[PDB]
Amino acid sequence: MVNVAINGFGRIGRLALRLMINNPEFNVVAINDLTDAKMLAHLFKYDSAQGRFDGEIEVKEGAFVVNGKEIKVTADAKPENLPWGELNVDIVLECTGFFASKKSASAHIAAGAKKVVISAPAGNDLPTVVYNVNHDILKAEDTVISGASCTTNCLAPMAKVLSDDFGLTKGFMTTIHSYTNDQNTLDAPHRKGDLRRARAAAASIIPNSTGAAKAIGLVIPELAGKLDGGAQRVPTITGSLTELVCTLSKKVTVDEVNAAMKAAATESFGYTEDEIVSCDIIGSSFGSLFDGTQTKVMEVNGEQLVKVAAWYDNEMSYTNQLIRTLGYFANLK
Ligand SMILES: [Mg+2]
Repeated sequence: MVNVAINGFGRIGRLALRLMINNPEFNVVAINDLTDAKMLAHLFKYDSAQGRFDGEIEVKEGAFVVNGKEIKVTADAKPENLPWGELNVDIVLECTGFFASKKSASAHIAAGAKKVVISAPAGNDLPTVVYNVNHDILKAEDTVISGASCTTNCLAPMAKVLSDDFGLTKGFMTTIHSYTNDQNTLDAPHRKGDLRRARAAAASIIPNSTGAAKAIGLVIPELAGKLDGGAQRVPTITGSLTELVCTLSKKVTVDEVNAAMKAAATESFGYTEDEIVSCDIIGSSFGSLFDGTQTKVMEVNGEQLVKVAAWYDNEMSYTNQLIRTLGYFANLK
């Protein structure tokens, strides 16, 4: 049984607890967050995207009792002051967004935790892992790692098939992506100066920069620098689609591409030919759901261009991948 601490009870941290709370292989011992515990428990109980929490949560002084399990609730802004050694913390899920580097997140290790998984891209000086693409790179001596990004966890298994089976040479991604909380509700100044995230999120198609395709080489080294792309933020609350237009080293047909994806299906990478829409991915356990109905291959004067697409719940899909990686990493001996 792995002793887990959650730093940051935002959308990822709350869904992480939903996924772990009834899993006897995990012992969530602590949640650290600066927000009032009553507000946090209310946000855990009721969720506009994922629905109501199936069980029970009680608020105590300095703790929650969730489905009969007591979890300490702390509110310390500095990780090195957190009681991880005293709680025998095996691994921290770092979800605040404020420690997205190996150096900054290593403060959890100073506090007594043995390992850390950062729920975000966190640089290139640490292992960056998409479960069931490259978690075999992890070593027992590793300390702080990155679980990559939500979009990377959708893109990577599908790009890995295109690279392995067909020798992908280059490609552009478009993620048609649910809006996020760093977009404004109504038009207003934006904290980071982004003129597009300043706009009313639910009113428009809103272009936004991405990093997942450009950073793919940390997960799939043979694709380093071979992908680029961007996002279009649209008025859905969660649920997203990653499209990829690419060139390959081999000529292919639509059904050959789809067969290769289905052959690579795992608990992390699903395959469907159902004509689903984005709400149908909400709550999915897959990190990525390949949609064979969206595959296209075109050919002009003997050269092909290929288009493919996979669904992901940018919330729950990514968190499922984080928990797979967290469990695997903590049990590596
Ligand atoms: Mg979050």
